[PDB]
Amino acid sequence: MNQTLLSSFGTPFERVENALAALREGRGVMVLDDEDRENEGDMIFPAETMTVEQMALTIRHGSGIVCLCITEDRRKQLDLPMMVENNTSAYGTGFTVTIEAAEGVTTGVSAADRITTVRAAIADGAKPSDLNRPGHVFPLRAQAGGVLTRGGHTEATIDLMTLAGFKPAGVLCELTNDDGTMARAPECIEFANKHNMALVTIEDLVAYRQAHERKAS
Repeated sequence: MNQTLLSSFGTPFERVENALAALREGRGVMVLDDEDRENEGDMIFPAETMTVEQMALTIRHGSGIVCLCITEDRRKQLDLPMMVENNTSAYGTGFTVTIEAAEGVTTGVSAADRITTVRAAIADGAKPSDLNRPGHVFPLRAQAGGVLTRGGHTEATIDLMTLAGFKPAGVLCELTNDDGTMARAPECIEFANKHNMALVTIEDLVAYRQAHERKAS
């Protein structure tokens, strides 16, 4: 089992740098935190090449609901701000509504036919119109590199690919099954990721992102 990738070898600076490459190739990397809301996790993959490596682990004991990381410039270029201001209907959820790969993807849960078209669809370069939701892709606007001025992993989503040696565009999901299994603690995500994914945290992991971009000049 490749669970020791980021479990017994995952320190924000020592083992995440060496694991950064190991997982940089979508070899499985989850990020857990100490809060109530749960979402970002084993699916730290790139928002433009959502490989099936995670879908495989999601087809057995997971779902295909990952946090999409998008910077103020990513959505800008994808000039679409549909900020959800559902007064009362939503407690200021600020849910940066999804976007559907109009370049040849229309299923939302088709890791096979979707990761082929999505690879070329969510990753166009200019998608002000090529991304029309609902496309079960929920990108949350997160400051890039500023995840360390946050008490949340949201700003750590755009930074999740930044801290993953990846252009800030990414997916991040936890143990999401269809049986209503409230996956909690690392021991639970460890079940799904211990067999096909490495697992790590976000508190120190993000502190590592700044240590990699520090400047002595």
